[PDB]
Parts: sequence; C-alpha cells; structure tokens
Amino acid sequence: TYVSLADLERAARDVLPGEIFDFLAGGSGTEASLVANRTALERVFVIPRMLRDLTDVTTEIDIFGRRAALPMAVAPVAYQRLFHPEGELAVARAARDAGVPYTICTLSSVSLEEIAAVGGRPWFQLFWLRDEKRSLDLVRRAEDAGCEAIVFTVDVPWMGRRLRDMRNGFALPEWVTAANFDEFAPATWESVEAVRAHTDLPVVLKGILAVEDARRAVDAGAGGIVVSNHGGRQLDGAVPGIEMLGEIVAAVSGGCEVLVDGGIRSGGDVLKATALGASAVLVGRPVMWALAAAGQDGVRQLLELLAEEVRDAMGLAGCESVGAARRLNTKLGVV
Amino acid sequence: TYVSLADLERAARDVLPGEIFDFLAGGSGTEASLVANRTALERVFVIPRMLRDLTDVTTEIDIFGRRAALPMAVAPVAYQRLFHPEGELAVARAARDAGVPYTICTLSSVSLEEIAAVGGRPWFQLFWLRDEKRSLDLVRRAEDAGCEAIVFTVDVPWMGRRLRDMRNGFALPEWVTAANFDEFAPATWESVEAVRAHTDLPVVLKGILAVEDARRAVDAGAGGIVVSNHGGRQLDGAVPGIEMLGEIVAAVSGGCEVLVDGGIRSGGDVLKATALGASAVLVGRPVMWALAAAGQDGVRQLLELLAEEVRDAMGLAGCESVGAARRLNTKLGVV
Amino acid sequence: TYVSLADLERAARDVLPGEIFDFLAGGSGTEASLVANRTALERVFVIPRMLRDLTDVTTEIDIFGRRAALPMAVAPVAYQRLFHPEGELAVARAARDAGVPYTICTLSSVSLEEIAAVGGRPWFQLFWLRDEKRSLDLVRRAEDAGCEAIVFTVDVPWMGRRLRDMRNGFALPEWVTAANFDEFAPATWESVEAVRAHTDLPVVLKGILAVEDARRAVDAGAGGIVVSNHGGRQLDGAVPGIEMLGEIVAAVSGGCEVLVDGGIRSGGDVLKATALGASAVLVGRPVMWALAAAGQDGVRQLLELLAEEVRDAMGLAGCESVGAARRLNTKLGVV
Amino acid sequence: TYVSLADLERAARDVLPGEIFDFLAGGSGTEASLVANRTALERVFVIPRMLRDLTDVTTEIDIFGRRAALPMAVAPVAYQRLFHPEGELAVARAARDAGVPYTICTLSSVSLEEIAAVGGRPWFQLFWLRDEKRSLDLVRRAEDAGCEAIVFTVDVPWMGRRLRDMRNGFALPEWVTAANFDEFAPATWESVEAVRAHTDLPVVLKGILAVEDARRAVDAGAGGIVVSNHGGRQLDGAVPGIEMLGEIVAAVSGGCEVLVDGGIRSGGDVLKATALGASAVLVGRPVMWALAAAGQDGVRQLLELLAEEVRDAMGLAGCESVGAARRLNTKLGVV
Ligand SMILES: Cc1cc2nc3c(=O)[nH]c(=O)nc-3n(C[C@H](O)[C@H](O)[C@H](O)COP(=O)(O)O)c2cc1C
Ligand SMILES: Cc1cc2nc3c(=O)[nH]c(=O)nc-3n(C[C@H](O)[C@H](O)[C@H](O)COP(=O)(O)O)c2cc1C
Ligand SMILES: Cc1cc2nc3c(=O)[nH]c(=O)nc-3n(C[C@H](O)[C@H](O)[C@H](O)COP(=O)(O)O)c2cc1C
Ligand SMILES: Cc1cc2nc3c(=O)[nH]c(=O)nc-3n(C[C@H](O)[C@H](O)[C@H](O)COP(=O)(O)O)c2cc1C
Ligand SMILES: O=C(O)[C@@H](O)c1ccc(O)cc1
Ligand SMILES: O=C(O)[C@@H](O)c1ccc(O)cc1
Ligand SMILES: O=C(O)[C@@H](O)c1ccc(O)cc1
Ligand SMILES: O=C(O)[C@@H](O)c1ccc(O)cc1
Ligand SMILES: O=C(O)[C@@H](O)c1ccc(O)cc1
Ligand SMILES: O=C(O)[C@@H](O)c1ccc(O)cc1
Ligand SMILES: O=C(O)[C@@H](O)c1ccc(O)cc1
Ligand SMILES: O=C(O)[C@@H](O)c1ccc(O)cc1
Repeated sequence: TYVSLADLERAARDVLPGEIFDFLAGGSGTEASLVANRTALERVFVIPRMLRDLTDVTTEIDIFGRRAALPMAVAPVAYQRLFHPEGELAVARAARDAGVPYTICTLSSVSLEEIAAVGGRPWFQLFWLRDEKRSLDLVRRAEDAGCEAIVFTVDVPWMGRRLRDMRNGFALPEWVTAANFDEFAPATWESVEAVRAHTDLPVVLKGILAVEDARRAVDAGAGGIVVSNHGGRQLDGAVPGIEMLGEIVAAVSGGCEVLVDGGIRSGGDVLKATALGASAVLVGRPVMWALAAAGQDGVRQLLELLAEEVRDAMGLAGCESVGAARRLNTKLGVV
Repeated sequence: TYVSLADLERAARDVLPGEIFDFLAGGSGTEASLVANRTALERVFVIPRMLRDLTDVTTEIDIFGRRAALPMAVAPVAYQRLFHPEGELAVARAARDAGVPYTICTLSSVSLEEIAAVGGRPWFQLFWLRDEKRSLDLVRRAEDAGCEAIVFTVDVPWMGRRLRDMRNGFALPEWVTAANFDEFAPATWESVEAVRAHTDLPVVLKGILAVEDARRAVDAGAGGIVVSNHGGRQLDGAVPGIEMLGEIVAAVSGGCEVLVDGGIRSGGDVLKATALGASAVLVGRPVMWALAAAGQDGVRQLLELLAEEVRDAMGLAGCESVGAARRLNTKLGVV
Repeated sequence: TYVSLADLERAARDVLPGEIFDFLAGGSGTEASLVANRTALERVFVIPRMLRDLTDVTTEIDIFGRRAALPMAVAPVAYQRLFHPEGELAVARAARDAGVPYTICTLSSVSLEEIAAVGGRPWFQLFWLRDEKRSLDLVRRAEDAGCEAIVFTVDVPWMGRRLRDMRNGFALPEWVTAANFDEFAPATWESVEAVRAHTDLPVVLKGILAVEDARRAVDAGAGGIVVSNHGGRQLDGAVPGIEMLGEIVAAVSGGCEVLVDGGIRSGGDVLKATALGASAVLVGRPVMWALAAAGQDGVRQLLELLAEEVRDAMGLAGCESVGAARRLNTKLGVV
Repeated sequence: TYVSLADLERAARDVLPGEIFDFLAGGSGTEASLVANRTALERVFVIPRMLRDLTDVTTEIDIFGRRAALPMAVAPVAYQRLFHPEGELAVARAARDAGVPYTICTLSSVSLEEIAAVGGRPWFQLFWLRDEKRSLDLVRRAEDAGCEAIVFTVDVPWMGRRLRDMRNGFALPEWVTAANFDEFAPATWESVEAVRAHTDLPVVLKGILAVEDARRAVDAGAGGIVVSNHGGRQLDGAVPGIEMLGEIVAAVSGGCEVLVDGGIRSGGDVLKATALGASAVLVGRPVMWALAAAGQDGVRQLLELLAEEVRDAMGLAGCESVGAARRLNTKLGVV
C-alpha cells in the first residue's frame, strides 16, 4: 500500500536498472531547473477557506470536450517499455480506468493506434520532424485513431544535454523502438499553423514559459498551452512553469486552457497549481515510477492515491469544485 | 529542572511509545505546514523598546469575560490519556493553578463534566457531528458544566492524511475512549449560526486563515477566532497562521478576539504573536510533552517556565502590559 | 600569527574552561539573535568605488572630542579577569597603544580608577543601580578619573535568560569580583535625564533598536547611541542592530553619533557598518578571544589585524576616509 | 571526454600542487564574494522563447572591431606557467584556434610579444605601476605587438588579503617570473586619461561595480567595462558583478561594451549574463583548470565544450543570435 508518491519513487529505484532510472530522473546540465520545479512548489502555500458546503465535492473538469475525473493528465513520456514490458498499454489502461487523459507520444514504444485502441479518449503528443509530411501524417493517424487533442511539444528544437545519459553512455535497448516509425526539425509558429490547418482537434502547445508566447499561442488558435520547462530536461536554467503560471493565466484571460507541469508530486501540489490558475496539470515521472514498480496495477494505485489526495486537499481548502480551487489565494513562504 | 520547552520534548520522546509520540508530533502529508509553523516564527524579529516603566509588569489579559494570567490557553488536544493516565484532569488542574484557560475537547478521554469540575473557568472545543442534535447537546452540556467559551473547530470537515499514523497502523488503545459519547459532518456557516443561537457563550472559530473568513466570522457574531492551520495536521500546504495574523488583525479591526496557534515554543514566540496583533495564543504539543514527562507537575513546570519567559520577553522589550506588546513593531529576517 | 579573527576564537576555545567560554560565546534563549547578528552582516554586500585618490588613506575618526585611530571601540564586557589574570588592564593597555577607545564597565573586575590610570582616554559604561545615588556616584568617579563618555546601557532592565549559564550552573570564581563595589534597577528616560544633569560628558545610550527610541535619545540630549541587541544576550528574537542601522541613521539626521555592534568580525564588517551609516562600531567577543589567547599582546595583535583589515577594505572600496566609506552604497544578497 | 566544466576542476585538483590550486581557487578574506559569484548566477532563471527560426544559430559577436566566435574572452590570469609548462602560449594558441579573444597579462610568465606572436588578435591587461612611464611603455609594447584592446584593471590599488596564500606561505617558484619586466601604484581617473591619450586602442576598465563608475567610464572615453569583483579576490564583501550588471547596462545605455565576469561555469551561465545585458563574459579559473589538466588540448576541449553549451542554451531559449539572447527576460528564484 502506497500512502505517498515518494513510496513509488523508492519502489522504482529498487527495480529499475541504474541507467534507466537516470534516463527517467535526470535533467539537463546541472539539473538546476529540475530541482527548481520542486522548490517552486514547496514555496507556495495555500490560503484555505472554511465552512463551505462540501456535500458533493467533485474533482472533475471538462477539458477539450471531455469530462476528466481529475484536473490531471498523464504527461507524454517517451519509450515506456523502458520501464515495464507492457509499457504504454499498461499506463493507458490504468488512465482509462481512472478517467484521466493519457498522452500518447510520437516516440511511443507501442504504436499510437494500439494505444488508442485501449480507449479512454487519449491525447497525442507531436514532435516536429525534419520530414514535415511525416509530422502531419502522425497528426492524421492520431486523429483517425480517436485522439482528442494534439499536444505539440514546442521546447525541443533538439534534445537538451542530459549529463547522466552521457556519463552512463545510455542508449535504448534493442527491444525498445519508436513504434510509430518504420531526425527532429525545430518547430516554428509556421509549423503550429500547419498543424492547426491539418486538424479539427484542439492544438495544445507544450513548453510555453514566456508570457508573450502564451499570448501568441492564443492568437495562433491554440486550444491550450502547457506551461512547462520539460521537467528540467531542456534548457538548464529555464524558469519553472509554476513560477510563470499566474502571470500567464492573467495574460491569456480565458482564451485557452492553461495547464502546467513539472514536479507535481501530490494532490496538494495539484491544489497549488489550480490555485495559481491552472486548468489542469500533467504528471510525468511518478506515473513511470508506478509503471516500473507494479505495471498497470501500480499506475492504478498511483492514480487512486492522487485522486484521494486531490479530493482531500480540495475539501480541506473549502472547495467543492475545481473552479472554486482556482479562486483560492496563495502566499509565498520559505523552504 | 526544565529551562526551555525543548527540554520537555526530549523528555516526552524518551517516555512515550513511538506510535503515540508520532500521533502527537506528526502532521499531514509531507509535513510542510508543520515545519512552516516553526519557520514562520523564526523569521520574525521583534523591535524592542527601551527605558519604559517596568515597575508593575503584568502578563495578564481579559478575554471572554475572565482574567487570564498569561496571553495563552491550552489548545484542544484529543485523547490526553494517550500521554498520561490522568490525561485531561492532570492538564486541567495545572492550567487552573496557573490561571491559564484549558480547552476541553469534544474527543476528551475524560468526560467534559469531570474536567469542568476541576474548576479554572474552562473552554469547550466543538466538532460538528453528523447527528446535529448531538453537537448542540454537547454545547448545552458544556455550558451547563460552567465552560466559558465554545471553540468551534472549523478546519476539520474530515481528518487530514496523517502519514505517520497510516504507516504505524495507529489506533487508540482499548483503555482510551471518547468519554463524552456512549462520525464528523463538515461544518458550515449555517452550523455556526445554529451554535450561536443555542448558547449565550462566546463562540470562537478555530482554524481561520483567509482574511474574508475572519471578516465573515465577525459578521456571523463570533466572539473570537483562532488563526491556525491546525498544527500542520489538516491541509498540507496551508499557510501558517502566524503569516496571516497581521492582515487578519487589521481586517477585523477590533471586532473579535484574534488568537493564533501553531509552533509557539517559548515566551519569545508569545511576544512575537502579540506584536503581530494576537489577543492570545494557544499552545498544543508542548503541554502534552509536559504531561507525558511528568503528569500534572510537568504541566505546572511548563506553565511556570512559559510564564517566566513571557514576563522576561515583555520586560526586555519594554512592555509593562500585553497591550504594550501588541504595539511593538516587527521585522522579517532570514533563517 | 593571526590572519583572521576566527584564528583568535579557535585559540580562545582551546585555552578557556568550557563554562567561561560559554559565558562569553552564549546568548539568551535559543540564541536566535546571536546567530542573526552574523547572518545580517553576511547578507550585506558593498558596492565599491574605483579610481579614487588613495595617497593618504586614513582610518581615523573624531568622536566625543577625541581622535580615534579606527572607527571602532572595545565594547563593554563585564568581568575580564574571567579570561586572563590581567583582565581589564591588559585590554586597556592594548587599546591605548592602538589608539582605540576602551569602555570601562560598571562590572569591571579591576577598579575603574585603576583602568583609567592606564591612559588612552577611556569611556565608562553605566548600569543603573537600585540605589540611584550609587549610579550617579559611579558616573562622578568615572568623570573624575578622566573617562570621556558615559555609555549608559539601556537594554538590561534585568539580565536575559542565558541557557548555557543555567545548564552549566555558571557562577563567578571567588577570585573575580565587581571591583567598583564594596541589584539592577530598570533604567528609564528619567534615569537618562538624571545622568545628563550630573555630567558634562557625552551620554551614549547603548541598546537602542527602535527608530523612535533613537529619535527620543537625540531629544533627550544623548551625544550618541549604540544600535545593538546586546550581542544576542538580552531579548532572544530582538532584531540585529545592523538591520535597524540605516533607518536609525536617516531618522537622527546627524543629531548624535550612531554606533553599532553585534557580530563585527573583520575590517570588511566595519566597512559594511560604516557604509550603512555608522559613526563607529563596538567589538566585544573577539577582544576577549585575544585576551584569553595571549593577554595584552593578543589584544595588540587583534587590533593590529583589525586596523590592517579596515585599511585594506576601505582602500579596495575607494575610500580615503571613513566619511567616504559612509557614502558607499550596499546591496542585500543571500546567505 | 569532459561533459561539464566541473569535470575540469576535478582534473585540475588531482594534478596541481595544493598551494598552486589554492592560489587559483581562492579569494580574499572569508571568500564571501567568491561564493556569492556562484550564488548570484544560480538564483537567475531564464524565461526562454519558443518557436523561433533556428536555421542559422550563430554565437558570434563583434567586439572592439573583431568578430569573436562566442560572447566570451579568456580573462587575465597572472603567471600561467604556474599551471602548465607552456603557460600562456598553450592558452593563447587554443583561444586563437577557437576564435576567442585572449587577454595577455601585465604579469604574464611569457613575454607579451611572444604571446601576441601566437596570433588570434589578443587583448592586453594593464596594471598601473608606481613608475608611470613603465605602465605607458607596456601599453605601447602591447599596441606595437598587435593587441587590440587595453584591459585596464581598476580594482587593484593593491592586492587583496588572500588568506589561503598567507596560510600556505605561497610564493612563486623560481622558474615562474614576470616576463614583461627585467610595485603597484593605485590607478585613478587621471591614469585612465593618460592611457586613453597614449593609444588608439579601445580602453576597457575591468573591475567596475558602481553604476556611477560605469557612467563615468563612458564619459572618460572607455570603449568597454568589465563588471567584476575580481573573482572574489579583492574586496571581500564586494557585490557580484552579475548583481550590478542589469542596472549598469541600463545606465550606460549603449555608450560602451559591458562585459561581466565571476563564476561563469557553463554556456547556460553565459546565456544568463547575456540575458542580463552583457556584451560578453570573461572566464578565468576554468581556463586554468583545463590548462593544468591537459595543456593546450585541455583548453581546446574546454572551449569546444563551452561553445557547444552556448549554442545549446541559445537555441533552447529561442535565440538565433547573441542580440536575441540579450532581449531575453529573467526571473530570480531561490537556491
Ligand atoms: C523519461 C521522460 C521522457 C519524456 N518524454 C517526453 C516526450 O517525448 N515529449 C514531451 O513533450 N515531453 C516529454 N517529457 C516531459 C514530460 O512530458 C513532462 O513535461 C515532465 O516529465 C513533467 O515533469 P514531471 O516528470 O516532474 O512530472 C518526458 C519526461 C521524462 C521524464
Ligand atoms: C495530538 C493532537 C490532537 C489535537 N486534537 C485537536 C482537537 O481535537 N480539536 C482541535 O480543534 N484541535 C486539535 N489539535 C490542534 C491543536 O488545537 C492546535 O491547533 C495545534 O496543536 C497547535 O499547534 P502546536 O501543537 O504547534 O502548539 C490537536 C493537535 C494535536 C497535536
Ligand atoms: C561576556 C560579555 C559580557 C558583556 N558585558 C556587558 C556589560 O557589562 N555591559 C554592556 O553594556 N554590555 C555588555 N556586553 C555586550 C557587549 O558590549 C556588546 O554589545 C556585544 O558583545 C557586541 O557583540 P559582539 O560580542 O558580537 O562583538 C557583554 C558581552 C559579552 C559577550
Ligand atoms: C589565479 C588568478 C589570477 C588572476 N590574475 C589577474 C590579473 O593579473 N589581472 C586581472 O585583471 N585579473 C586577474 N584575475 C581575475 C580574473 O581576470 C577574473 O576577474 C576572475 O578570475 C573571473 O572569475 P572566474 O575565475 O570566476 O571566471 C585573476 C584571477 C585568478 C583566479
Ligand atoms: O511571483 C510569484 O508569485 C510567482 O512567480 C511564483 C510562484 C511560485 C513560486 O515558488 C515563486 C514565485
Ligand atoms: O525528454 C525527453 O527525453 C523527450 O522529450 C525527448 C525524446 C527524444 C528527443 O530527441 C528529444 C526529447
Ligand atoms: O508579510 C508578512 O509580514 C507576514 O505575512 C509574515 C509573518 C511572519 C512570517 O514569518 C512571514 C511573513
Ligand atoms: O488533529 C487531531 O488529531 C484532532 O483534531 C482530530 C481528531 C479526530 C478527528 O476525526 C479529526 C481531528
Ligand atoms: O532593509 C534593509 O536594507 C536593512 O534593514 C537590512 C540590513 C542588513 C540586512 O542583513 C538586512 C536588512
Ligand atoms: O551581557 C552581560 O553578561 C552583561 O551585560 C550583564 C552583566 C550583569 C547583569 O546583571 C546583566 C548583564
Ligand atoms: O535585482 C536584480 O534583479 C539583480 O540585482 C540581481 C541579479 C542576480 C541575482 O542573483 C540577484 C539580483
Ligand atoms: O588576482 C590576482 O592574483 C592578480 O590580479 C594580481 C596579481 C598581482 C597583484 O599585485 C595583484 C593582483
């Protein structure tokens, strides 16, 4: 029985090979941004409300035309067969059963059509390829397979400097492949427009940190953004998304959904993100800890724990709905 | 001989069973709010005044129609027989002898009538029960028994996630029971009004952190509030009461008594709370350390030590009265 | 050869009995104010000036009608025979030879007349006694013996709670006595006026932290103040003097000399104090480390080291005089 | 293969004699300014831009009439034969090959003419000598030998207090000499004018921290300044250059080039400096680590690594040029 997400990290470190744990845990450069994602959440304190009606507390949201059970989705994480033989299928099944959106990756180790066939109304994460037509074909494949949103990753013109991976000499095992293929080009605003013109699905730009990039995303017709430094894996020294979130929420002024990720490790952290104005969060590494530890059942247990922590935090803060949580105030503290 | 409250924690850890010490010491979740209560006090520095008349320094206050010997009351702590066989009777006797109000709990391990019979003009802490009539009956019992205030706990719609208790598998021993009974409903503003209509006693709302909840408490006819995050035991990530206190004192503008709790560990901390505008503080865990260490005599020694530290701090700060201490200025520092 | 003041603390800890080292090193309560004195200096950074004329750098000041070789005096420290058999005579001789004022204490372990006979134009520190006439007699004795200023300590209505001393059971050895006597009353503004009326010497109020107490000191006819929390030995939680200094300097607006003490451990710290607006600093514990380590010669070496560090810091900061150092700007940093 | 600059420090500590490593690593006094240079960079976070054209990312700048391959030059470091037998020649050759300016020192252990003969369009660092004519002769020698800028060090009226060197009893080995000679006077604004009148080369004032000294530098006809606390080696307690940089850039308002140094340890740090407004950075200690570890080849590898890290950071931040990097915004964080 896991009582916190930290129980799952401990379990994952026990089971995973060192170099795979490092691929998962690590960030770029000195890992300043990786650590800052945690620091940034730990400095935020919530000002809870008391004495409100909690007779029907609901953690549900509506996002991109679907009801989700929590203000949370599984972040795109490449190559999930690194962590468990069932890889993406195990995670997608658990997410479906929990009513949480699952983000299918361009670099999934099981094909996007197979993962979509699990059900649960999935999203699809896009990397822009040097061959543009390949990019747009992936989008069409995703849409044909029933994916509900295109999560266009905009903070990877190329991969950051992963010093753990360099020092370990990390490479994919022969049994883990990019199953959507039988090489990255930097994406631009023109690429965003090409995607927006090629699909009826909401386009969500993942990796926005500058306020004017958030504004431009709305002007470009994005249905959402994810305020994110890519888990500290891209620019080392990039500001945490949680530190830009409030300013971005104010600037977009309801023009698109504003998600955040990086370091969400509890329902309390979800509450903090919501109180800062997020529509929803993504959770990355902890989902992989659960997958590594106990496969589909592990992910189920993680999502059940997160669901309980979110409900607990919301009610203790006087919030019968996620909208009420967005109206909570916060105060910065120390360490 | 104890020269600081930390001497008492050391003594309590030596004697108490691990799981009972954890029940006492612990907070919810990651214990962020528990630690922050201490951090928040440690960052506050007092700007003392010099050269004032100290020929009759008094630490007394008038609160809820009684003179108290210190600007302090014993916080409500459930199930005091966990810590010593005499439980609530030992603590209430020592509080009476020291001239400090004692808060009798809804979940007292000795009946409220027995504890009230000790004397010392006691307060009564109320949890709202699913059976409303039971709640109001407790209030009437408390009033009939001579309790002087109803401390309505408003931050426990349900109990927080106590991970130490979960990991220890903590349960009450068979010899510790809720002696007022022969199950919690979330309280609302309607519940507050039902209590206010059922008693002539001052109603004090314990667990207020939002400024508008403090204002609403005054509008609702509360005689006081306790600005509190429940010792870090309820919402993990709730702001410390000490960080909201000044803003709350300004907002209520003398409309009710404003108490604070969480992490008060010395007379200097009492002085800080007073300088930030508190009418009085509650002290929880240290009273239980003293009870565990040496029963009634332990609590007596703790209160004597606190009394000396409060007098010392006040005089060194140029304050002949608690009112003068409330007019002291403060300055935030680091670590 | 000592190259920093920290070399002297190490030497003093080696030689002194534990309880005497604790009497010297310790503060009140949790020692929060003791530690904060150091933290407060460490957070201040100087913005040095370049390319200024340094052909005649002088560290001299004029204060209370005497030229001093440095913007520094030896703080009042009671019972110096605790640290070395020559006690106050050793320190006073070294201070005289270095051109630094020495503060003779009310609780000196050698009589004030003997210490004054050393020469060097000494100051006299006054504690207010329950017998007022005794207080004023000490002032007259000091003036008759050639003391140049009365340093009236205003932050000791009684002694703070010295937990190291309590735990050690510290008491003076039989061979250390208060040599000025053959019991403290709290001083008030009336006491200050009684002293001011009884002497032509400048009266300096030591232990001022509140801005309005600094203003009142000027209105009361004080020739100076020492902005000070008594080395963290009095109110535990009192703000460091260095944190109030700039605001106090602005408020008194040249109306009296403004000294500071607490945690000065280098010439760089002297420069910081000067840049924040101090006329001069007092140095306490390090002078006693030097006395303990090597008697008069130790104090000589300490003052020579401090003199070199002050000259070094001033010149590197582009300051040919202490007045120029007072015009330096500062910036707060972290840790 | 080195993947970070920290790999090079480890390698240098392994090979160098302790006292030489200390000469290199150390700062003045308590090393507060040395540590603060690192702290100051670690607190700065970049707000990257996304989705910009990165088809021709260039790290080049034009400075003092030459194209440089990076916004970086090798800082002046005296006596490079302390670290490797080839000393300055090894470093200058690697800098030339990398297209990075190299600063030839007044206290070079190989003559300035020999180092200039390496090629690569070098700069010359000037210390003001007690014999003025000697100073101006060095300038003329430098200009005759093809140096492109005079980097006048303005923060060394004399050497700071290097406690590591004092404790080690550090002295130059007999085989390391000041090769430009067959003693320092404090420089003033008059000295700057004498240099400016004696050369057509741009004069760059190294060691400026005060905003009005930056303004005065422009008024005095400086072509650049280096905002610097001399690597924490001069005034202990001097503010880090990185903390003054933004204010200085605003004040000079394009009137001269504004460089910064102190603690640059990665391409990410270069990006931070650029985002705060620097034209370029200097790098000191890491170049010497590389020299100690592996001579010319070591310095080559260091500069290749820095070049890759700068390109990586710029592109991840959406910057196709250094000018675009200067337009990035930053946000302060914690630890
Ligand atoms: C092992 C790993 C692989 C990832 N792969 C991708 C990816 O292919 N596409 C993408 O947009 N983000 C990717 N991310 C970033 C995550 O979507 C997310 O931004 C980050 O993990 C969130 O932080 P968290 O792990 O702290 O919850 C990856 C993260 C990790 C740890
Ligand atoms: C073991 C324990 C039991 C508690 N029981 C109650 C309770 O029944 N009702 C209540 O309002 N507060 C309860 N509290 C909270 C305290 O009244 C108080 O808010 C908190 O302990 C103050 O912080 P301190 O312990 O840091 O002094 C309890 C606290 C502890 C540690
Ligand atoms: C052992 C000791 C004895 C002291 N005695 C006196 C005293 O008799 N009168 C007084 O005004 N201050 C006294 N002080 C306070 C000092 O004058 C001074 O405020 C403090 O030591 C300055 O801080 P520093 O020790 O950090 O330099 C004493 C301090 C110490 C450490
Ligand atoms: C061993 C050593 C010698 C130095 N010699 C000189 C010098 O002769 N002239 C000068 O202007 N700066 C000198 N500096 C300062 C550097 O130019 C530069 O300001 C500092 O090293 C930059 O910080 P960094 O080492 O953190 O990169 C020296 C620094 C070191 C570490
Ligand atoms: O300034 C803010 O309030 C915001 O940028 C912020 C959010 C989280 C945090 O930890 C620090 C700052
Ligand atoms: O963070 C990752 O590992 C993932 O986003 C990624 C995978 C391949 C790649 O080229 C760049 C990024
Ligand atoms: O802003 C304040 O002054 C107040 O919120 C506060 C009180 C105590 C504290 O530690 C930090 C902040
Ligand atoms: O903090 C506690 O333990 C106390 O307030 C409490 C007791 C029972 C309960 O259901 C909720 C809270
Ligand atoms: O606010 C200030 O500048 C002043 O109070 C201060 C001085 C020193 C210090 O460390 C912190 C604050
Ligand atoms: O700090 C001290 O020890 C000194 O100021 C002092 C001495 C005797 C006393 O009663 C009070 C203070
Ligand atoms: O105030 C600022 O923004 C600037 O002085 C600064 C730069 C870097 C830093 O770490 C702290 C402050
Ligand atoms: O930092 C140094 O070591 C260098 O700048 C220097 C060399 C000789 C000197 O006299 C002063 C400074």
